[PDB]
Amino acid sequence: LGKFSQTCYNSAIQGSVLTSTCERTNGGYNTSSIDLNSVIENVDGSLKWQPSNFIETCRNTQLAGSSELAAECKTRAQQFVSTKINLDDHIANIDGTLKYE
Amino acid sequence: LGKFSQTCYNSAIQGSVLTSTCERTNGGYNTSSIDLNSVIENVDGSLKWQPSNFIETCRNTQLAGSSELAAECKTRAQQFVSTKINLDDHIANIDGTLKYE
Repeated sequence: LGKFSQTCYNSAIQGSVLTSTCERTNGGYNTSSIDLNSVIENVDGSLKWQPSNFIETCRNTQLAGSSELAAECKTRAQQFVSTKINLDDHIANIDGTLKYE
Repeated sequence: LGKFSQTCYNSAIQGSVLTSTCERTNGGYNTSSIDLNSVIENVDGSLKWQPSNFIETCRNTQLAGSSELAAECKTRAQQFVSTKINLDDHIANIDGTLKYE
């Protein structure tokens, strides 16, 4: 998996975003970015791999009620099942701004 | 923790982003957004809490070499330590575009 560095150049990291110019199959290049915040997590001071998002394996995300995030997500078996999570668990209103805690 | 829904309204989810209009302490409101992709992960078809990013607890992120993400991250003890992770582990160049896998 991975190995982007072998066929890209001018890579850079700003905040949580990686940007790089990479070779296309038919030749030529393309510059793109990827937000890692959603991949990499801090576990007791050490950066560890998680998934890079959940939107890559889940679809039809919706706000159910006033604080429930609902979606259809893929299982290890590659099948979609219904799931939900209460955003009130960790999303707070800090003086008018939504913040994770 | 959390409980944003109690003092906000007009909440909505689009993709991985939650947007809501929330009450400020001094009165009045503010509309803000938060990208959950970095919080919530899909574990075998079930949405689970992770952290919402790593940029909230890590600082001085830098690209070391051609594929290493380096940063100073907080431990459980609230102290900053040096850490790094090889982005080549999971970031690939798919026909010119950076993608997690």
